[PDB]
Amino acid sequence: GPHMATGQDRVVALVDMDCFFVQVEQRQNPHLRNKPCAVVQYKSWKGGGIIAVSYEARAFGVTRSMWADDAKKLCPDLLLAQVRESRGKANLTKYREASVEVMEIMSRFAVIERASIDEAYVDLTSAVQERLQKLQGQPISADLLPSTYIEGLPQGPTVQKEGMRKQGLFQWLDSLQIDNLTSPDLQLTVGAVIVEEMRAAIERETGFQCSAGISHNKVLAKLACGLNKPNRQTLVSHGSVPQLFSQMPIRKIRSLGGKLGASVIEILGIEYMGELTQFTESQLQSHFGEKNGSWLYAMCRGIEHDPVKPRQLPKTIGCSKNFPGKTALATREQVQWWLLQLAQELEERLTKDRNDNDRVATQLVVSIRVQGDKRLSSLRRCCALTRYDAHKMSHDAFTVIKNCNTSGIQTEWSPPLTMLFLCATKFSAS
DNA sequence: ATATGACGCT
DNA sequence: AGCGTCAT
Ligand SMILES: Nc1ncnc2c1ncn2[C@H]1C[C@H](O)[C@@H](COP(=O)(O)NP(=O)(O)OP(=O)(O)O)O1
Ligand SMILES: [Mg+2]
Ligand SMILES: [Mg+2]
Repeated sequence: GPHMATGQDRVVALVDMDCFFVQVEQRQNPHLRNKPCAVVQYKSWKGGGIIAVSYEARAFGVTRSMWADDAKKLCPDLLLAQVRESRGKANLTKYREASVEVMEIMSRFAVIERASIDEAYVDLTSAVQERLQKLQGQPISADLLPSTYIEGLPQGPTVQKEGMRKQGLFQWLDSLQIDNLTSPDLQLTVGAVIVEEMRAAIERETGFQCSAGISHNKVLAKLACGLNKPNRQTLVSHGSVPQLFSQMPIRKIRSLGGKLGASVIEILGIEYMGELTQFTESQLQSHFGEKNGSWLYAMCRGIEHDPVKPRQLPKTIGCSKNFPGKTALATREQVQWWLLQLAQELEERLTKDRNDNDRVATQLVVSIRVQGDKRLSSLRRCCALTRYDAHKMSHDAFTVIKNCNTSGIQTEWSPPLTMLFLCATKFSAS
């Protein structure tokens, strides 16, 4: 009771760009704005693969990993932008650079952990504290929170979305104990005020809109973010968790979206996150291991301790390309030529990285997939990365994978390769 | 024929 | 080290 952990020590946010690659293309081409549109990779095979979808297009049922020709059947007006292709492969430079625009703005407010090309976690605890001392006793106006939803509100004793949003915000703000500078609810609220500012600054300075979640940990923050996308932010309080988790499918929670989550469901015979509470920590550990049981026990009560890692820059720099179906590489010449293509892009980005972030990669990981094998990687090998030179890197990469070739004929490659992947890792200061 | 990046397990 | 899991 009086010694029970409640996981309310931190204020953490997750900011995620709304249909990010689409916004990047739409900024550059005003014709795409306010229109159903998608970003497509390649063109030949069925119009190309869709990897990002505007919300206008989503209303038609257009989704990621849909072929462009199929998307057009759902949405004939659909506008497309193609990913740049360089040396026969997708070149994502424009989105990486757009990403850096956003991460630099967020970094001004607090420490961020880059979690993907289009999202970062923020530890706002310190900023909230200071903002709270600069704002002693001053009540928080709803005007400071113009795009914020309070999850679970309004409750108890209007038919418009914005009307609902405001009612809940009013109920929340009326109930706040403003004199207590250690109230977790107040802290979150102040956290939300800062995130409004962060999000205003991102949009002012990039043109890009985003959503955000504000809570006490990463998992709740990430979950919160998705509840009112696009162009809105959501506060998930500790108190909101029992009802939210009561009908929350286990798979929605970060890290439970795969086999572990399926296993939780299967072995325990449950569906929703809240149902985990009726198990002891030891029961959970016995089914899912010491680490997982401990984590599940706390998480189903809204408690999670994974820290926001102070890291704005990726730890590996990588290049990959699949070679599906008929296009699978089957000669030594093909393999070597594509290793060179991959290595050349990698060199470009490594060189850029060394100038920009004052570090040098020191290990090259080569990964291939072979025909028939469904795993992401059939095989990973590594060598030293001593010189930022594509020819050396590609030759080195061939060297450490060439014995994977089961072919009697020297000019042929079997089994055929369906993926090549070069990844520079183990960075050192420079 | 669904380009990358982080991390856990052994 | 090399593979497995989960993610955008
Ligand atoms: N499986 C994948 N494969 C290739 N590219 C991908 C990808 N998933 C995402 N991308 C690229 C394309 C995406 O634009 C970008 C961010 O991914 P999200 O945040 O998951 N989705 P978005 O920001 O588009 O929409 P919203 O957040 O509003 O739901 O990463
Ligand atoms: Mg996004
Ligand atoms: Mg994202």
